[PDB]
Amino acid sequence: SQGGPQDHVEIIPLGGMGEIGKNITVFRFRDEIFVLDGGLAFPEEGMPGVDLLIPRVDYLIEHRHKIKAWVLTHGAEDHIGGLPFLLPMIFGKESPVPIYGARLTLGLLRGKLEEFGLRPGAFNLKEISPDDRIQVGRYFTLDLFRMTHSIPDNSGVVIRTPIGTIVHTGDFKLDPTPIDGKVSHLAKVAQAGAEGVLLLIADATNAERPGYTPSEMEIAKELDRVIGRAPGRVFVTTFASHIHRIQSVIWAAEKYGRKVAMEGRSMLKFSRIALELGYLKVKDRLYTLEEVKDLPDHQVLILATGSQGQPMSVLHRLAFEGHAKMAIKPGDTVILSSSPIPGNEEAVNRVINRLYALGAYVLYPPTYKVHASGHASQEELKLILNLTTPRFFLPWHGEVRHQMNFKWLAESMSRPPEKTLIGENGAVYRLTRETFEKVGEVPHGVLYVDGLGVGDITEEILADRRHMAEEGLVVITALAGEDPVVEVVSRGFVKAGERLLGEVRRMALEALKNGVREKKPLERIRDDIYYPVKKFLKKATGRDPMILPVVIE
Amino acid sequence: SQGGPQDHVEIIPLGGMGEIGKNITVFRFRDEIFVLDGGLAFPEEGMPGVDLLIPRVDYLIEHRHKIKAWVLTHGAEDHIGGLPFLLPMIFGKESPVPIYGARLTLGLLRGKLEEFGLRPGAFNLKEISPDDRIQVGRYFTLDLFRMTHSIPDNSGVVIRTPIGTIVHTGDFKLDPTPIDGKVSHLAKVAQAGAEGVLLLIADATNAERPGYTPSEMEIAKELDRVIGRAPGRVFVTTFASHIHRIQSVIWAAEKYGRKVAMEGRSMLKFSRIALELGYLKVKDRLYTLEEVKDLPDHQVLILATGSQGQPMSVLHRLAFEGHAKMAIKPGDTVILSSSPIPGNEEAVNRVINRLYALGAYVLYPPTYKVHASGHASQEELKLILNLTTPRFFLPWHGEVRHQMNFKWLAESMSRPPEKTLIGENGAVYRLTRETFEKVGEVPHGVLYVDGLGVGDITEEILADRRHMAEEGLVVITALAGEDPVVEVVSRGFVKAGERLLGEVRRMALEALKNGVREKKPLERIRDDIYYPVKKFLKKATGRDPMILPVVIE
RNA sequence: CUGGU
RNA sequence: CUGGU
Ligand SMILES: [Zn+2]
Ligand SMILES: [Zn+2]
Repeated sequence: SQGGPQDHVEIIPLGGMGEIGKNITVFRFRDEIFVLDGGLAFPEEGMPGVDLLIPRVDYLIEHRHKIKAWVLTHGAEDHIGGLPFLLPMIFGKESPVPIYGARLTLGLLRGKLEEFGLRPGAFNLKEISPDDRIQVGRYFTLDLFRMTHSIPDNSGVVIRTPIGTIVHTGDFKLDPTPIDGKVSHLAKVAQAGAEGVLLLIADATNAERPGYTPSEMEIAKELDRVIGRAPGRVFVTTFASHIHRIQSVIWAAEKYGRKVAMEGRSMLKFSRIALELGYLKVKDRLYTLEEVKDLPDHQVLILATGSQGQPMSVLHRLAFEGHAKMAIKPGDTVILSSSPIPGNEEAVNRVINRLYALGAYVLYPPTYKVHASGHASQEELKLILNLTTPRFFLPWHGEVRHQMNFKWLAESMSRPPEKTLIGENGAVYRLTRETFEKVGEVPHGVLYVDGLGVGDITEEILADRRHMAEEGLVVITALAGEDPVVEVVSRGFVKAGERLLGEVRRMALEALKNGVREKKPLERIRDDIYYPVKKFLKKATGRDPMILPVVIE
Repeated sequence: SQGGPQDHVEIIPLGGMGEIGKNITVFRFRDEIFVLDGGLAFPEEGMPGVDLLIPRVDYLIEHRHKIKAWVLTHGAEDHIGGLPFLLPMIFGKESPVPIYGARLTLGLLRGKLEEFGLRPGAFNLKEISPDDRIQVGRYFTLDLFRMTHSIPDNSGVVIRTPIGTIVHTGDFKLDPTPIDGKVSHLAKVAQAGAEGVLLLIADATNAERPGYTPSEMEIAKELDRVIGRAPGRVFVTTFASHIHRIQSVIWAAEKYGRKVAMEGRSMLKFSRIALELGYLKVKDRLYTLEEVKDLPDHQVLILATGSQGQPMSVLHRLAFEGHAKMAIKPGDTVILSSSPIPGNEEAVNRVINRLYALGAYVLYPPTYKVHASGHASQEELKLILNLTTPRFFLPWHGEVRHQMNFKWLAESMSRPPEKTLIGENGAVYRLTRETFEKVGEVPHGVLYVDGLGVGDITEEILADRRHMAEEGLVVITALAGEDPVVEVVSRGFVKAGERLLGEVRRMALEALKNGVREKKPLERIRDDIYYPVKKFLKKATGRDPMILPVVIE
């Protein structure tokens, strides 16, 4: 370690900037690298078929030997979910590199790795306290600090480098009454700010939300209020990783003499591990859907998936498609212990409307305080800003709107930062004792994943999938022979253009006759058919349908 | 007119039930019919290409001679927009049937009819007061009453029939301080309730919202607050039909010495008519975008479209695509004087993020009280329920969720209705002095409209457009000749299935060879190729792509 | 409770 | 801040 003008820390976010999911940040000093989380993202913007989204680790594959350790802040999908895809890409089916995480974080990763044909023993999973102090290589001293969020065992991290202090808040809220009674530890954060914070990296999710984010204890009381009032069966949907919320529901069920049943693999995965490691206390046991069937209504509570109106989720199956023993009977109580994520609003709305139609009482925010964001609002963020007083600021875990507002929030403070930068995935930020700026970019992006594997859906597949939905398809079949025949057919094409299909046959027949006379190859006849039919349809319908000219000898 | 068991009123909603748009209700007694509004609906659920949605008037086409009059409550698109398509379908390019509406309502319809190749003189447009009393045939006495909403000249209607009173609230809110100072007239409503209300049909939009909906005067003050604070140019987007909101913006511009410019044809249409009929007061004049260009920033205010993040709107062009003289310059103020409609949330979010990135200050609710719903909340609805005390209730202008809540709201009242029914488009409700029930259904649905005309996009076009986006396309070309050749190509198909394309060629070649040997017609060879390739791909990829087997001799 | 280079 | 008959 040393200092001066040549010494600097390089921060490279490969995901989680200008967005909410697939968090992965790269920290570099000299010839050493440390990675902060290996996240996953979810779709629904205009992407069909795609199940998951994983960041492009091209920088990590290239520098695979400089990686000294992988540090994980929490066990939620947008922080660990990407790893059983990123790990074999960077190291292969085994690695001695240390993977640091808390009991629940590594407990969840063990299950994730094991289900993908891997062995947890093949990778170096090193358990640490959420408040642990760890050394990474020769240049990084990582001081982890407990922070209240949606999942237990969630941490922030004070990154001590040879040029200055970097405070990373992680995903947080300043919940005074958490469900497990394990409060946010601000000592290290307050000690770091007193030493002096060179750079603060903070959760920007709710930088536009005024006030304070409600406690999980407040939500637990309102869930106990609504469950106790319910007449028959109770159906509760939440995000799968929300162990604390799952606890609040079980507490209520147990308080009213109800037996908890679980449906939906995502939520069954998180709970199995959580219960095993003492993160979920259940006075009785989690019953099967088969066992609960015979029980009377007022003694039944089913915890399930589908809080975002997902097509194959349990709540969707209950509303639309159908389920084995789970049918929405008139009089049922359905609590959506979540909020619609921007883009999944209509999917939640459709399911809610379908549920209501079946005789069920559908409970949800803002009408009933059944959900709180796991992220800090303005008052909690201002507290952190004042506790740290950083020289430089880098808002994270939010979109451009959320980042700009945290920038303004930091500028309205007594001692604002010297400069604030809006973080982008793939950017390379150079950090010295007195400077903080973008210096370049590294290969970045996303990889589309489905049940058939990683990269089974590409950018092209999706790009032309848009073309087909937006404008339609025109398939022209041309026979490059002695007797030429052109047959043109369509699917999802406007009736105005459908009327013009007869002219398309004649349009291509002309181009086919010229292709044979000149004895042009089939690859040149295609382009003699494509382009004129493209300009004809745009000038007659305004549309740009996907024109597929098939040329056979 | 008469009474007893055989006398009854038939209510047939052709649109506006179980939804928010395309309002059209049919009222029948004996051999006479009266229509309440001729609405239009907007898409964005999973419908590409589609511009507008118009109800299926198959009942009105069949009974075109029983129609005594067409009554219009307001000039908003979801109440009048459908008419320059429904009118030629029911009557033809001319009709002597009376079309009743207020000055603004008919003023807007005149413009709408005229732009579609019609003449306003060809139809019988009869101007009435928003508080007028009108006779329709021999059985209907229609008592219109002014109600505060988003557009001026908006009415409710007390429908007096030979069997009882039907109170229709229309689209409303109980705004104490409207922008034009033309308050809601509750006298007729209170008089009807004292006589006794047989059926109430009421606006259910905000039946889940507690309290009272804020006044347009409250929004005007907050818009004046934000415009006065703005440093440079001001960009304001609202819904086009919101004349009162457009007035509140002009008032603020004029208060700070700014000149108003207008871009976006939808908003240019409503304002031209409104200004002409004295519904919009502008101290100076609405300037062109060309004239305002040279003016300094703090003296520029541009009123535009794109409050729902619409692809070809002015605000979208400013953010994404591009505009002639309108570029988002860093320092600009952008006020989204609206709310995201469920389903258009991500479109608004994308535009907001794109705007922020360009250096603009983006203002919107809930952070700034720049928008109020034009619909009554719980307190206003309870007031109406108590003012009317109906024997029977029919919630309207809302989805199943909104309808169920109004049903509960009406059941928590001191004197609840005898029965409440959840209104569905195409249903036929029989109403007698002591009964109210569903008796049958009539041909109903929607028609997809675009710039190329009505029905240019069908249900099939959209249905197979989904197939193409969801799973992809497999085009198999088979040559039913002496020398058979099978060429299989794909677009938007999964790489797992793309790998299996070679086997598809062999799969169809087998079926082609059997088709020739048996001398089967080309229409039977297609099905010999289609079905086996369909079952093969589902058992190897799980996907159901659109298989297009093209057979040529 | 929506648009139309 | 999301799923997996
Ligand atoms: Zn997170
Ligand atoms: Zn309306």
